[PDB]
Amino acid sequence: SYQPTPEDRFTFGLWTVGWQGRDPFGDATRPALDPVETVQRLAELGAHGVTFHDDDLIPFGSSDTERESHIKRFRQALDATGMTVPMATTNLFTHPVFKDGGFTANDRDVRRYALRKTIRNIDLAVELGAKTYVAWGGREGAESGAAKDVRVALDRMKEAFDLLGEYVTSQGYDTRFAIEPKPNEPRGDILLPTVGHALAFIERLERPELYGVNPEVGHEQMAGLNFPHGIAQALWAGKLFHIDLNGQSGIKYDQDLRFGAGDLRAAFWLVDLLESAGYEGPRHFDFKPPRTEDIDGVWASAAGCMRNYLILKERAAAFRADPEVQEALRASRLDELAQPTAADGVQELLADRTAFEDFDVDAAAARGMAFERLDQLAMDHLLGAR
Amino acid sequence: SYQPTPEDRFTFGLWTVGWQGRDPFGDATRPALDPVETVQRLAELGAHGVTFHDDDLIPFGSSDTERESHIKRFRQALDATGMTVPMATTNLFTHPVFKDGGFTANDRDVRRYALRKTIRNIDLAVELGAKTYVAWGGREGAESGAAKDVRVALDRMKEAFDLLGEYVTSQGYDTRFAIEPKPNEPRGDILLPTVGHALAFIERLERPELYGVNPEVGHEQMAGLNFPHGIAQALWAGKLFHIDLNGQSGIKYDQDLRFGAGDLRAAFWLVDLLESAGYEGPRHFDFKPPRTEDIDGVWASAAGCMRNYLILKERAAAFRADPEVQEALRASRLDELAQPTAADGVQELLADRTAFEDFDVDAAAARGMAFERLDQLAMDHLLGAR
Amino acid sequence: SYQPTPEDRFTFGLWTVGWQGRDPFGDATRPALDPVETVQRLAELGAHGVTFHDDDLIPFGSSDTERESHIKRFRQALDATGMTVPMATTNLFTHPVFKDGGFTANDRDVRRYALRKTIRNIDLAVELGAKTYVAWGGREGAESGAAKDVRVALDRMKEAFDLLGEYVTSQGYDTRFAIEPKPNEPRGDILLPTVGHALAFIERLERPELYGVNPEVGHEQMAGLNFPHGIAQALWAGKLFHIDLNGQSGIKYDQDLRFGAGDLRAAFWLVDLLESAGYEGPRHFDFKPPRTEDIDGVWASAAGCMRNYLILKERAAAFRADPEVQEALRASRLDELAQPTAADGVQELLADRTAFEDFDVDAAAARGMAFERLDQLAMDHLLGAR
Amino acid sequence: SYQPTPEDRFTFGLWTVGWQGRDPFGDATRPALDPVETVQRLAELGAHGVTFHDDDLIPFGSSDTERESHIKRFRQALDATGMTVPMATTNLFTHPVFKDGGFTANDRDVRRYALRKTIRNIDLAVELGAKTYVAWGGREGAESGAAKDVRVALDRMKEAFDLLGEYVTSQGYDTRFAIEPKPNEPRGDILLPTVGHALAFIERLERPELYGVNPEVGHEQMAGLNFPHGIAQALWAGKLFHIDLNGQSGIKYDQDLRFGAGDLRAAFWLVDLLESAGYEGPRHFDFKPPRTEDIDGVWASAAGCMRNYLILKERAAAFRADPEVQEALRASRLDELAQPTAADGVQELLADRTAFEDFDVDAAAARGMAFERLDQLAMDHLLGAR
Ligand SMILES: O=C[C@H](O)[C@@H](O)[C@H](O)[C@H](O)CO
Ligand SMILES: O=C[C@H](O)[C@@H](O)[C@H](O)[C@H](O)CO
Ligand SMILES: O=C[C@H](O)[C@@H](O)[C@H](O)[C@H](O)CO
Ligand SMILES: O=C[C@H](O)[C@@H](O)[C@H](O)[C@H](O)CO
Ligand SMILES: [Mg+2]
Ligand SMILES: [Mg+2]
Ligand SMILES: [Mg+2]
Ligand SMILES: [Mg+2]
Ligand SMILES: [Mg+2]
Ligand SMILES: [Mg+2]
Ligand SMILES: [Mg+2]
Ligand SMILES: [Mg+2]
Repeated sequence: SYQPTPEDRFTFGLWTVGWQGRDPFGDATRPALDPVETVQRLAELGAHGVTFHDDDLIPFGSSDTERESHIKRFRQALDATGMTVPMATTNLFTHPVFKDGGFTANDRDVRRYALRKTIRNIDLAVELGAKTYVAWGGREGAESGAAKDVRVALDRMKEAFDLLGEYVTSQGYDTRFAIEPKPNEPRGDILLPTVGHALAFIERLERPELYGVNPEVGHEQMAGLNFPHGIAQALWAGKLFHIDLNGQSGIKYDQDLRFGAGDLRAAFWLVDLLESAGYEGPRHFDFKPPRTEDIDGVWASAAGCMRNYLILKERAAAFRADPEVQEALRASRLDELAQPTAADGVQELLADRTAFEDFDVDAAAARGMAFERLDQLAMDHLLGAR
Repeated sequence: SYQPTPEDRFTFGLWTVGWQGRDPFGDATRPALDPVETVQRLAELGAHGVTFHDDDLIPFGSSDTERESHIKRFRQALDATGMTVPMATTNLFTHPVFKDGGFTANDRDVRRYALRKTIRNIDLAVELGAKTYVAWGGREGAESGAAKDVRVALDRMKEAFDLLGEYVTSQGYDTRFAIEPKPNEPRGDILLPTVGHALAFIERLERPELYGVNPEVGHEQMAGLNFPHGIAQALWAGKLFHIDLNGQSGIKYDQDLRFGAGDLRAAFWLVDLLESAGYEGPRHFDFKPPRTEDIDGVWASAAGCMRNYLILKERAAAFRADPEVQEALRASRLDELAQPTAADGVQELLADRTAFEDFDVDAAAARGMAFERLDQLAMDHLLGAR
Repeated sequence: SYQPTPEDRFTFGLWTVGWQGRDPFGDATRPALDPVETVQRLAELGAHGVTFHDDDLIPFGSSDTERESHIKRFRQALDATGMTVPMATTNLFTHPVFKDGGFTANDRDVRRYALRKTIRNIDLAVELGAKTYVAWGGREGAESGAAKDVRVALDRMKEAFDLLGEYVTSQGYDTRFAIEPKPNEPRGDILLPTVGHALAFIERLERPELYGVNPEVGHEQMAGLNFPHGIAQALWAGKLFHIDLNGQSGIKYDQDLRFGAGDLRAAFWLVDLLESAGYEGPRHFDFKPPRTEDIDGVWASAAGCMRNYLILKERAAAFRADPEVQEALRASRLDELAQPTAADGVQELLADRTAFEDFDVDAAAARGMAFERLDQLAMDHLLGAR
Repeated sequence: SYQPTPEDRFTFGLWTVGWQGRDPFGDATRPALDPVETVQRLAELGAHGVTFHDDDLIPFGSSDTERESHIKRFRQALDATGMTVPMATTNLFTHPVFKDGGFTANDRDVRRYALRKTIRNIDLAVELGAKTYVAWGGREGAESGAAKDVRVALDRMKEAFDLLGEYVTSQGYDTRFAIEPKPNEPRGDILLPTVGHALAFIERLERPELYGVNPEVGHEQMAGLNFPHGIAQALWAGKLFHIDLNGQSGIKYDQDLRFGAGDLRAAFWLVDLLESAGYEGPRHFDFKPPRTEDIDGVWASAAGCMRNYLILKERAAAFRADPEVQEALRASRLDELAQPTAADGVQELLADRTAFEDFDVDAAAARGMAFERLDQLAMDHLLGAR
C-alpha cells in the first residue's frame, strides 16, 4: 500500500511546509522553519526533492558572507540526505519594490533590478542541480484599466524572458523555464492568466523551445476551468515541463489545500492523465498546511499529499486495466476518435457521397454515446466499489 | 450625438434579433423572423452588415431548389439595401447528430459530415463577400472525464482545421478563419475554453496565418477573466480577426445581454483599446434580446448595442485627449513602461551596478504609483462628470 | 452490494429521466417518455416514488376529459407498482405567459392566473397522496435593475404564499410547502436566491410553520456556497422539508448531473449530515441524464444516482464508526464545541478572571486543531483506503 | 459639484485608509497611520465620522494605562473636529488564538475569551456614542467537513449573540447589533455566508429586534449575487441597520476597491435603492486603497469613494425624475406590480372565471415587457447621455 518511494518523484517547496500561517486577516500561527530541518523531515517522509525561492533560502538583504553560510548549510543537508533540487524560482512578489510587478513594473529601474535578482538565482539553481526554473509573475497585472497598457507590458514581458534565454544560452546552462499562470491574486487581474495564455505567449519568444508551463491545479480552478483538460493541451503542445499539485474548492481566493482535497474527481482524472501520458517530471506540491495546524499538523498534511496521489494512481490504473472499462470505451467509441477523419485528404472527402449526400443523419443522431455507464464505472473504481 | 454610420462597421447575426426566446426552461416568446425583414430593419437602424449560420438562412434539410430560393431572396435584400456580409459560420451544434461534437465527435462519420457541411457554407460565404469564417465549437467537449481523450480530440480538431486550410488554399479563396472560444455551455467543459487556449492551438496548425480569434465579451467573463486584457494579448499576437460584443453579469449561464450591459467599466476599457489600437474589423453584436421583449423591444435592444458603443467611444476619446489624464499617465509612469528594459543586452545589464549592487530598493519601493487618481479621472470621464 | 429498495426512499421527478435533451443551443435527442412507462421502469430500479409538475402529467391546455384520462392511467400505474407520490409542484416557468414571473409578474392578471393554476394542482397532489408541495420560482426575478421593484415583488410573493396557506388551511389539507431556491437561470437573478434568503422570507409569512425549504445541491453550488453547511442551517431551523439531489461542477449553468458527480466530497459530507441528523424525507433526484445518452443511458444514469447515495452512506457510516476517527474528533475538540460557552451566565462570565484577565492567550494560540489528520481519515474512508 | 459635507453621512473605518498594504504574498508598502491624523484628514475631506475595531485604536495587549491614553488622544481629536463614531466592532480574527473562530471556536475557553473581549469594547463603543455594533465572524467556519459540526456551531453562535443581547439589555444600553455576512476568506467557507443566511439566523435569537445586518457590496458579489436585490430584502425585513460600501470585480478574493469601482451598474442601482427607500444610516466605506499607492493615493481613493456616491445619487435622482422614465415604468407595468394580486381574497379569486377558465393566456403572453427600452434610459442617465 501507500508509501512514497524516490521513484514517485514527490517534491515540495521550502515555502509550503514552511508557511507560517500569515494571511490577509491574521498573523502567523507557526514559527519559521529552518530549511535544514525541512530537508531532513521531508527526506524522512519519502519525498525526493525540495524547491525554493531565493528569499526562502537566503534572507532578503543578506551580505554575501551571510548568503554563503545559508547556502553552505543547505547543501550539507542535501548531501547528507541524498535530497535533490529539481526546480528553483525567484521571489519577485513579497518585497514592496515589486508592488507593481517585476518584469512588467512601470518603473524601468525596477524591471532591471528584477532581472538581476533572477539571474543571480539561476546561477545558484544550476549548481544545485535544478533543471527547471519557474517564473510566477504574481505582481504582473493591475487593479485598474489605465494603470497598465497590456500590449506594452507583453513587450516588456517578452523582453525579460528573451534576455533570460540569452543569458542561459551564453552560459551553456542546461536549465529550461516554466511559466506559472494564475488568473488573479494578489493583483486584480494577473497577466498570462491561464495555461492557454502562457502557451500562446511562449510561441512569440525568441527561443520558444527553452520555455514551457508549470500549471497549478488551484489556479486554473480559480477561473472555473477543467485542469485535466488544460494539462492535456500542455502535453499535446509538448510544454508540460513541471506541475504544481494542490486542492482548491471553487472560484474564490487561492487556498492551496493539500493534493486530493478540493475537487477530488479532477484529482483522479489528473493522475490518470499524468500516468497514462507518461509525464516524467516532478510531482511537486505547492500547498499550505491550514493555519489551524501546528507543526505535527504540517507534516500530516504533507504526508497526505503523497498518500492521495498514490491511492488515485492505484485507482486510475485499475480503471484502465479493467476489461469492462475497456469494453465500455469501445462502446463510447473512444477508439474511433483515434482514427483520422479524412486521411486521404479533402478531395476524397469531397467526393464521398456517404459523407454528406447519402449520410443518414438520423440513424447517427439516435446512437447513444453510453457515457453515463462509463463514468459510473469510473466512479466505482475511484470509490473502490469495484 | 449617437447615430450609427456605415463607417462604424456595426454588424449583427441573423440569429441575434431573430432569437425566438426559447431557453432551457421555456418555450419561444416571439415568432421566427424572416431574414429579408431583418436585413431591411437593420439597414434602417444604421447597421453595416449581417452575418449568418447556414441553418439561419437555409432550413436544415432543404432540397437544393429550396436552398437557392432562400439564398436568392436574401441576396435581393442585401442588394437592395447595400448591406454587406462580412462573416459567416456553420451551425455544428443544434441538430442532435452533433450531440457529442462536430469536428471532435467520437464517431468518425459525424466528423466527416461536419466537415462537408462546413465546406458547403464556406463556398456560399465567399460568394456573398465574407472575409472571415467563424468556428464556434459549442459541442466539442464533455461532461465526464473518460468520454473524451483531450489529446486525441485536439489531434482531430487540428486535423479538421488543417483540411479546411487546405481546401480554401486549393480554391484560391481570400477567407480567413476565426476560432470563437467559450469555456462551457452547452457542454460541461468546451475545448479551447479561452482566447489564450485558442491562440496557442493556432500556432500548432499547418497554416497558422490563416487562423485568428473571434473572442466574445461574455465568454471570457464566464471564466471571470478580464476581457480587455485578453483582447490586448490577441492584438499583440496579430490575431484579432473579428470580435463579438455583448454583456454578461458574472460567472453564470451565458446571457448575451446587449453591449454596454453587464460589466460597464470593462465595456469602456474595451472600446478604448479597440479604438486606440486601430482595430478595423466589424463591431459585431452577438446578443439575445431578453425573451421578456416583443419585436419592438428586439429593435430597441439592437439599437442600444450601437448607441452604447458610440457613447463609450466618445468618453474614451475624451479621457485620452484630456491634458490632465496625459499628465496623470506620466505620473504613473506609463511612458516608462514603453521604454526597453535593457536595450544594450544582458551583458550591459549584468555590469550595471545601479541595476543591483547600488540599487536603492527602498527609495524605489516608496514611490507611489498614483493609480487611484488616474482611475478616478477615468471614472469621471465615463460618467461625464468631466 | 448497493441495491436500492423502496425502503431507501429514493424518488424521481417525471421531468428528470423524462428530459428529452433540448437545451439553449440544441434540439431534443430523445423521444418523450410516457409517465406510465417511467413509473414502472423506476419501480423496477428500486425507486420508492415519483413526483411531478402539473404539465408533466397533463399537457398544457388539456380539456377536462383529457385531463381525467391522464390522471386515470397514471394512478393505475401507481396502484400496480406500489409507487408513491410524495411531492408535486406546478410548472410556472415554461409557458410564454410566465416570461416575467408567475407570482411576481408585473401584470396582475398573470399573477392571478399563476395562483389558480397552482391551486388546481394542490387539489390533485393531495388526492394522489403528496405531503409536500414545492414552489420553484424560476421566473421570479429580472435581467435589469428598474424592471422589478424587489421590495414590492416580495410583497407580491408574500401575498401569494399567504393566500396558498389560507387555501389549504380552509380545506383542512395536510400538505406543507417547500420553497426551492436558485440564484439565477433562467432569469439573470432570481428572487430568494439561496437557502438563507428563502429561510428568512418564510419568517415573514402569516403561517411560517406551513413552509420550509427544498434545497438543491447544484443551486447552492452555482453561488459557490457549501451545500452541507446550507443544509445544516436548514436542519438547525427545523425547515428541511424536502431535498433535491444531483451534481454540479462549479459556478456555471445549471447542469443537473446525476448525484455523486460534480463535487464528490460535498456529496459525502451531505450524506454524512442527512444520515447522522436522521432526515426522514424523500431522497429526491432532480437531475437530467446528459443529452448524449439514449434511453438505456437514461436508466443507467438514474440507477447511478441511487448507487452513489448508497456507497456514500456506507462510507460515511464507517467513518463515524471508526474508533480512530472518534479519537481524532476528540483531539480536534469537537466534543468541546458541544459544551455551552457560558451556561454559568453573563455575570459569572464577567467575574471569571480566567476568561480574560488571566487567560493565557499564547498557550491557547499554540494548540493545533489537528484538522488535517482528521480530514485525511475522512479521505481514506471515502476512497475505501480503510 | 460633488463636494461631501458631514450632512452626507459618509464614514470610514480606521483600518481602511489606514491599511498598510500587507497581503498574502507581500509585505506592507505604507507606514501605520496614527488614528488622530486619520480623524483630521477625514474631517478635512468632508467625512462625517469614523469607526473602529478595538485593536485599531488600542494595540492588542495594552496595559490599562496605555489603553486609556489611546482612548484619550482619540477622543480629543473627535472633539476638535466634530467627527462622530457611529459604529464600532471587535477584532476577533487577527490574533492566532482566533485561528478556529471567536464565538464558534472548538475550544470553549477561546469562546469565553472572545465574549469578554467583545463586551469590553461594547462599553467603550457606547461611551464614544456608537449606536451600531458590528460583528463580522471572519474566522467562524472551516476548510474541511468534519472540523466543525455546523448545527452545534450555530447553537454556539446563537448562545453568544443571546448573551451579548442579555448584557446590553441589563446595562440599559441603546446600541443594536449588525451581523456582517461574508461567504469565504479567510476560512474556506464562513458561517452565515450571505445576507439571507444572517437574516434567517436572527429570527432564531432570543431578542430578534436587537439584531440586523451590515451587508457589504463585495461580499455578496463574491458569491455572484445581486447586491441591490439582497439589500431590498433586508430593507423589506426592516433589518438594514448599517451598510459597507466598496467595489469588487467578480468572484475572486475580497478586493475592497473604492466604491464605484468594480460593478459600476450595481453601484448605481444600490444608490437608487438606498436613496429612494430613505435609508438613514451611515454610508460607511469599508475599502482598502491598493498597496501600489502612497499616502497621497490613500486620500485620493477615500475622496473618490464619496465623489462616486454623490455622482451616482445625482444620476439616480435624475433618472427617477424624468417623465420619459416615468412613462417607461408604466409601459413596463411597474405600477401594476404595486397592486395587490387578490385583495378580493381566496374564494373570490377561485370564483373569478377571468382569472383562469376564461383567461386569454396567449393575449397576455404576447404583451412585451418593454424592459430593454427602460434599461437603456437608465443607461443614458447613468452615463449622462441625457
Ligand atoms: O499562488 C502563488 C504562486 O503559485 C506561488 O506560490 C508560486 O508557486 C511560487 O512563486 C513559485 O512559482
Ligand atoms: O455562445 C454561443 C456562441 O457564441 C454562438 O452564438 C456563436 O457565436 C455562433 O455559433 C457563431 O460563431
Ligand atoms: O433548476 C430548476 C429547478 O430545479 C426546477 O426544475 C424545479 O426542481 C422544478 O420546478 C420543481 O421542483
Ligand atoms: O472582509 C472582511 C470584513 O469586511 C472586515 O474587515 C469587517 O468589515 C470588520 O471586521 C468590521 O466590520
Ligand atoms: Mg495557489
Ligand atoms: Mg504554484
Ligand atoms: Mg454567449
Ligand atoms: Mg459569439
Ligand atoms: Mg438545477
Ligand atoms: Mg430542483
Ligand atoms: Mg471585503
Ligand atoms: Mg465590511
